Amino acid sequence: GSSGSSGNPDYVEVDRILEVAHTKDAETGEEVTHYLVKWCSLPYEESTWELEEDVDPAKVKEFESLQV
Repeated sequence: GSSGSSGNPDYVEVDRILEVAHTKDAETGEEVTHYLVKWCSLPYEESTWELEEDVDPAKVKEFESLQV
């Protein structure tokens, strides 16, 4: 973490989860599940997929509830 410099190092303002993708690393063989973080605050064009880790677990539950 940053010692203390004006302006946050990142915006954790997630709106919702668009879609989830399951990828498999081609180095060791570990399952890598990616979660498309939907943060309106940021421009769509900048749509990224933060690893399940970075993506809070709670938010994951909500998304699931929607899809049976």
